[PDB]
Amino acid sequence: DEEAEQKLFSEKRVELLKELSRKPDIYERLASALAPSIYEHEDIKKGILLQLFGGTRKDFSHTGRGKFRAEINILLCGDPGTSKSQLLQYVYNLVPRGQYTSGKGSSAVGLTAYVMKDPETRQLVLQTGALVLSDNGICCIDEFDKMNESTRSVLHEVMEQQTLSIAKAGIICQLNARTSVLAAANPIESQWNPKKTTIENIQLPHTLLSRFDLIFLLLDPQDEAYDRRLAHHLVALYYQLDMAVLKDYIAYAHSTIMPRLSEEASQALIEAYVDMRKIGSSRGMVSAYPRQLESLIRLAEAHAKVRLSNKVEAIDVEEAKRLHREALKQSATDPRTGIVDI
DNA sequence: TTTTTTTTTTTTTTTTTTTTTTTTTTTTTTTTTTTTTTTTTTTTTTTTT
Ligand SMILES: Nc1ncnc2c1ncn2[C@@H]1O[C@H](COP(=O)(O)OP(=O)(O)OP(=O)(O)O)[C@@H](O)[C@H]1O
Ligand SMILES: [Mg+2]
Repeated sequence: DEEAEQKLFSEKRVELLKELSRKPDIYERLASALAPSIYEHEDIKKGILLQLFGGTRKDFSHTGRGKFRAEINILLCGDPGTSKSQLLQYVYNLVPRGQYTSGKGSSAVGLTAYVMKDPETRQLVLQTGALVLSDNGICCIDEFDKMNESTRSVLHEVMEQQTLSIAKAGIICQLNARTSVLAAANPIESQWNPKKTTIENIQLPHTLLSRFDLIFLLLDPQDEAYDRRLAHHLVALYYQLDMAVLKDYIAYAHSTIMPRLSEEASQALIEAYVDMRKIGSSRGMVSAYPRQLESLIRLAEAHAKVRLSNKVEAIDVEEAKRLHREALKQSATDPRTGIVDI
């Protein structure tokens, strides 16, 4: 409601925001402004920034196609203690219209909708669940893996078609569920073991993994230098970019910027999809489907929107590719087996 | 012994019927009683030779 309000920014504010957008590293600054208390998960924070910006809403209505999902769905898969729940908590406490779900505490009808009897009118009324209450926001699903397939099938239609068709006893409709999904999950065996391939170790239905457009592998390097740096950050946390500018920057980008693909961006996307499909066709890697091309499109549009660009260019597609590869650690992945360490 | 579908099964109600309980409610005649008449049976002041 605020972002749609025409006089939300003074001219001074708009000029300051545009001056920020001209900075070479506005992307990194805005990403680093997120979850400032979390130590160097720069790629996860960039992905979450892109999720907060989101892709370009499109009207495919005259194409027979249906509704295209402009939302970015991120999955954080990693061994415990790596601060996934802290990131989900930060996004939960930062966005309007968000929901937090964890594990077995949610059901399928508790995420979609159900009938209760309003105890002020003595009338049965329909109540929405977590996935509809975040219809234009982010639903944070924690312990994604410790969550039974009954309720995780509900996510398929939400993540593909942004709608929630319910055909119950009397009530038939299509609730809107245009949510972004930020999911955090543990590997099978709750700890990444290096003897198993990525697919064997994430252990999610392979159709469901294609719905996420970033899978960040939050793996622990047995690295002593990182141990020391993280230890200093955490201990320093026991004794001692603005937000308002970030807030207004994102609001301005949502209001005014509608990135459109340029011809050379189009070509970059074609090449990127073909290459990524060659790469992911290996043994136990997360494969690429035509849905990952749209993942790239969404990420590129979001990145162009970070620049206040209004035009998607090769740099946006390049950053989409890079983010997609860094998540999943595809540089550390051989085309035969799992990964090792960075 | 990790994952997974029938099975209830306790909890929300809703229906829903059958049964017991609840809620509502002045007018109209009649009759005794008192206070009057009214015909009749006395009875108490009138007068005569
Ligand atoms: N890189 C990091 N930056 C900041 N804090 C961290 C980092 N890694 C770990 N921590 C701290 O360690 C704790 C990790 O717990 P958290 O719930 O965030 O992890 P998690 O990934 O959800 O674990 P699990 O997979 O078991 O759910 C948090 O208190 C967090 O503050
Ligand atoms: Mg957690």
